[PDB]
Amino acid sequence: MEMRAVVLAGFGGLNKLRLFRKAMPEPQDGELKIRVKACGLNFIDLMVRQGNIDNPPKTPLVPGFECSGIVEALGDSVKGYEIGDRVMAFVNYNAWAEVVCTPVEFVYKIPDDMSFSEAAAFPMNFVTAYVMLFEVANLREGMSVLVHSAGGGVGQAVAQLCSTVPNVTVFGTASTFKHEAIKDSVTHLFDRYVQEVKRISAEGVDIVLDCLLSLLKPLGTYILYGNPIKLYEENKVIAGFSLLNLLFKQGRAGLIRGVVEKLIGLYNQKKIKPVVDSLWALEEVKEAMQRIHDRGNIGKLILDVEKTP
Amino acid sequence: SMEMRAVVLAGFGGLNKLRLFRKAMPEPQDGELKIRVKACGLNFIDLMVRQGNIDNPPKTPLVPGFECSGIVEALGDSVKGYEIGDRVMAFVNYNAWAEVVCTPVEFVYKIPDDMSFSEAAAFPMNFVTAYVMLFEVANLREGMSVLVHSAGGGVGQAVAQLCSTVPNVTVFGTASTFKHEAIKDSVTHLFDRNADYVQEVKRISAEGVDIVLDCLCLSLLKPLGTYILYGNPIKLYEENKVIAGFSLLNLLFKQGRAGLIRGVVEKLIGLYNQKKIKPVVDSLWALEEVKEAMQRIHDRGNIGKLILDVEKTP
Repeated sequence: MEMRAVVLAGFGGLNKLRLFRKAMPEPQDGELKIRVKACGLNFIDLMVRQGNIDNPPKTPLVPGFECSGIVEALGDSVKGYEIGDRVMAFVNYNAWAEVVCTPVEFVYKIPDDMSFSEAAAFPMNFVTAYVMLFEVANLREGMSVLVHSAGGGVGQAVAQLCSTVPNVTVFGTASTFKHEAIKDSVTHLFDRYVQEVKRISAEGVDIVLDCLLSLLKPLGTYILYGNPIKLYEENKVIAGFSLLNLLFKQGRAGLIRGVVEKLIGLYNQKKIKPVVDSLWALEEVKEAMQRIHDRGNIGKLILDVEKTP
Repeated sequence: SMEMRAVVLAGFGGLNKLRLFRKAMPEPQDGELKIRVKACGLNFIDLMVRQGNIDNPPKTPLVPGFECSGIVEALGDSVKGYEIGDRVMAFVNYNAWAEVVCTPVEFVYKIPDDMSFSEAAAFPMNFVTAYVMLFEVANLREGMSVLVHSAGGGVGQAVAQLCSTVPNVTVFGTASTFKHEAIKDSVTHLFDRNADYVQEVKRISAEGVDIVLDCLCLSLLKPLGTYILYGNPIKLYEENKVIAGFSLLNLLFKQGRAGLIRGVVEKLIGLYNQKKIKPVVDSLWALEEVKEAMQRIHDRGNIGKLILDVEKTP
């Protein structure tokens, strides 16, 4: 009949969040219904909360884009799933709730070894990382990568994936308060460096990843994620990346599934592993967001739907 | 020995600033070799050098040209791997339009016996540009689609041939309609330059293409597509697109990537030997006829490369 959900009453600060009961959605054709066990907290959720969003959706709204759980009901015309299957999923909002309906093309079966909390930490960070390194840039042996915010979710995803390719040097920057916790992830770590990087690699780096130029080698790539004659003259590449838009506006679910299958292969070979920081109740969402604002987390924050506060 | 003949650019300006003259034969420094030139490539950049559109411009008088082929006539001190009589093609930082050229050995490549001197002078600029754009800037793979502007030009034809080495690649070309009968078999679909091909492409592929190659001489891109220009950042984020610029000469002579380029040339030569690629030569010109050849490139009248052939009588 009804479910519990986190509701953003309107745009503003933390105190616009509510926990309310609402109608359980039912799966339309080509959707399935997920009994949610965990939800990913992403930086973009803080932006949605303030209304710093392109074409902001109407409030009130249930936030969240990433979740894991158990298939509880099938929509018409769904291939490949049975109720009781364990899955992770993307969803265009509405993830922060006990039940979620989403089109099947955004749903991925998870291995038995993968817990729900890990699974809800898996898709946003690792797909973003994988797509930037191997689909936007073409990371190969011997290259070097500069990763800003090396301690963040995507930063850590990038560092693990780089280690699957031989002889890749990863340069990270981060809050100097974070260095002891993240130092073992990267080859060289800096305290927020151009000179310091140049001292190890005179020409700079092959790939720079920068979240919401002069550091690039020739043929290098700068990628921004969530003067054209200069590019010609300097032989450089600039790119932008928004996983949500790729999914929900541009129709590339099929491609992303390819990426998720490769990510799951790597996970099964024990070459990558999402790092969950802490598990938070639905009542504790304000506190979790605050912790992300205060940059106090080492790993991913995860909402545990069945946790009591 | 005696002085050699060369094309000199007297000063920047129009065609009439180009003349033939005699010059001191250069000798090879350490790590250089000396090449007896048989043919030279004409490139669009040569027209720009002629007007002084190059920031920052070299001093005049000067001998133009960046691409040549010929016979190794002498070795400089540091050099191994070559013998006199070796047939080669080579990049050279100006000074190619002369009977003799000296250039650092990292810019020289041995050519196969099957390859004529005119083909060889047609080979490096166009085919290395094509290769680097498709496989180093973009990462062309099976099933993708490419839009090539000026499909009849040297680079354009090199791009079509290289796409055909990768399975199931759909190549869209634009070109003037009088060229269409001669180049139609080199691409999958060919469109009129001055029509509105955007619609014509979209009618075959609603989403557009994976790679757009646009010369110095956006709305078309699929998600994750790459637009490359060769010789608003929140929009890129929102639309998931890639923009690149490419200048082979800068890569060679300013940025130090001779090693990489040699890798590309070795793979290009492997393809040539397997008969998968072959330079398309538009016309051969005498050294005296350089003005008329430049005019033809300006008038976009060529299909493939224009070559200055040193032993051709005017």
